[PDB]
This record gives sequence, C-alpha cells and structure tokens, in this order.
Amino acid sequence: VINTFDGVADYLQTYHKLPDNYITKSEAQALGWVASKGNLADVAPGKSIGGDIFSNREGKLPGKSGRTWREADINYTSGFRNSDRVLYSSDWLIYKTTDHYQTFTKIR
Repeated sequence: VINTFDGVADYLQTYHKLPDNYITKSEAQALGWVASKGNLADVAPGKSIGGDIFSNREGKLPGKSGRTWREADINYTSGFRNSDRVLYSSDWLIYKTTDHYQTFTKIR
C-alpha cells in the first residue's frame, strides 16, 4: 500500500488526495472497526485510517484563512493504531508527527 511518510506526502502533493488504501474513522466504524479491540486489519484488510479533518485546536500547526488540516495514519499494518501521522493542508503543506500530535515537523 502507499503508507510511508514520503510515499504519502509525494502522492498528496501530486494527485491532491490520499491513496485508495485510506478510509476515514466513520467508514472504518461502519465496517466493524472497534478501536478498543485493535481490529482494523481484521475488518478492513489492507486499509489505514486517513482523511479526517484535524482541528488544530491547540494552534500548533500554521493557520491561515481558508486553510483546513487533514490527517492520515502512517506506517500502519495491523493491531492498534500507532503514533505516526501526516498532517496536510488545503494548500498542500505537509507535516509529520511521530508522537501523537504533540510535536510537528515540516516534510514538504
């Protein structure tokens, strides 16, 4: 699947959407994903959680009018979700977090 920081960042800046292996939290849930059981891979084989809007409430990511943030899980294969995410904007800035949105660093 395309689920690496680089693979995903380069694909988003090109096609302007996530690769086909991503599903939002709502799509996941509908299929039977129960976060507490870490069963995403059992119920949505080869899929990763991605595409949800990220509020950025804690203002850690650069804001701008008309700008929206989205997140996508990175490096996921099976089990419980990891701590790695890509944060991308409506204007295509790309950031990464490997610590559950505590800290961010620009990648694109």
